[PDB]
Amino acid sequence: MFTGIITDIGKVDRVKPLNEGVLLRIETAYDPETIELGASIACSGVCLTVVALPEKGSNARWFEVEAWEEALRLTTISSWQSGRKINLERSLKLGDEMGGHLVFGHVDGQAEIVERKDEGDAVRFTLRAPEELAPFIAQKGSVALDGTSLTVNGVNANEFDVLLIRHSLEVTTWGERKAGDKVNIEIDQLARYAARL
Amino acid sequence: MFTGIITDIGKVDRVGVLLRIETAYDPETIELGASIACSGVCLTVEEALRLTTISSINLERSLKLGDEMGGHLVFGHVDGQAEIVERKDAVRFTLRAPEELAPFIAQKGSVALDGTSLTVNGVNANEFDVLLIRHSLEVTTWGERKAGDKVNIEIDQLARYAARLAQYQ
Amino acid sequence: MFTGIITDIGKVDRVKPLNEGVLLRIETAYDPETIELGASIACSGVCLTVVALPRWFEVEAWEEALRLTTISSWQSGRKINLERSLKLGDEMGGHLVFGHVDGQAEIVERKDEGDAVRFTLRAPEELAPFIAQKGSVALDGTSLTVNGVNANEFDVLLIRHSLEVTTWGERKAGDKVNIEIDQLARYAARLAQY
Repeated sequence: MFTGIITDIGKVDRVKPLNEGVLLRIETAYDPETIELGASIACSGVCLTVVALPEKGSNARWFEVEAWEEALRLTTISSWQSGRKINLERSLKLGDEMGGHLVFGHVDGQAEIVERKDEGDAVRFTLRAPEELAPFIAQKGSVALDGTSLTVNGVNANEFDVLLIRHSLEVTTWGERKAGDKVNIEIDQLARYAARL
Repeated sequence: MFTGIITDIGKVDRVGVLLRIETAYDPETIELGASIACSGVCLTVEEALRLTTISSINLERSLKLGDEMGGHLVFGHVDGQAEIVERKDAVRFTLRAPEELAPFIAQKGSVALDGTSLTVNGVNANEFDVLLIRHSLEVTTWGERKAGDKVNIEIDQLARYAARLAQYQ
Repeated sequence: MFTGIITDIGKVDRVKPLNEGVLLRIETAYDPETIELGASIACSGVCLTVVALPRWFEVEAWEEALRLTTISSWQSGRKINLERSLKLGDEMGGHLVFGHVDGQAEIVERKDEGDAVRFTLRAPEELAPFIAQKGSVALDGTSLTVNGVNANEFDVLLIRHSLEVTTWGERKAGDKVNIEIDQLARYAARLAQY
């Protein structure tokens, strides 16, 4: 699992279509020696499996992942092209600190940014959630948006707000986000227990 | 994230505002930027001083992957303060919560008071009771608590999800 | 907190009186090296704290738990449902259980129903409004779906497997079980009463 604390901003280097899937090569600051084949890396909130790493002796820093039919459909990955910057988070190991919330990287769908407002040390983003997810977005609840652990600041029907402190905008893809952008949305464990009920 | 099971009593040495806290915790097991619940307030190693008892302690380390969640899901984001009105020797404490927090307090439901995960015993409007066992009064700041004293209150996040479900429907 | 999915059938080995209060020694299939002092273990739905370890573990049931739950009747040889606390990273299923029981219900009838067994239970009147068809309830710490309600009585259907892997196989008409109302249903009723 993950926490929603982004540790790198990766860059989509290569996009190769597969039968009902895609192969992505992601440029990273992570050391590929510390990455295991088959490890899970959250790519803008999407849990994906590492399928390839640079050969022995190479100085290149990248990893390849595959995204299949369901992920291409539900998530923003269908839109990703070469040059796309994405949030990265490595999987948590037994005993690791968890600074955000419990993030599985099992994206529920997409939310749309409908407004972006500067508020001094933070930017307030207003998003539109899919109607099916809306009853499970509660004020003070933990939400993962492009893999970023955020607190729901306020709700208004299918709309909800999140506050992003300036530093978060610099160290995540949130700095690039604008009205009209789609982001991956994952509801927390508590909202899911309310959602299954 | 926390579970409300207190593992240390911290004595405040020197005192927004920066505070120094003595602990039985091994500093070698602690890193910078890390979160620790100080009487229910999640703190990083103005808004807080206003809502919390900090203006005038129980300790819990953040849950790590694999840790058992023996209490309930405590976030360490305090909602306000509750007042102890009577202490009836396990020891029963009657508290008075702010009007805004009373609908989120239910009989046999969960509450986090000074970071302690407690089961709500009885409820009468904004007044509620908690039963604090002998062991808990010694391993927490609950021993020195009496009528008039103010505690940090964190209502159950599950109650907000129940309210949102009913507000939408 | 717990999931209401029973992981072992424990056997009470020793009951030692205390002021409150009892010390229970429970035989288990759990590896005591995986248990730490102070760990919470749901014992037939009652959240109890581990006080000693060497397979068995020892818990203390205080006054309120002793008197309100079926623990007052537990003697050596008693089989109980066991469940370890949920760990951070584990999935929370459809029904979260906290192990703070509301009281006891009594099995008034047990009847075979093909590949399952239908138990009818009587609930205390204070609990009956919280019990709703299709709702989940923890009975002896086992998460079960309320199949139907009829005033202060309700039914649960237990599939053959659940009878084998929990203490439900040996339950009979007249037995008392611990009952815990669903957490979300209590918040919903508390919010509605406003």
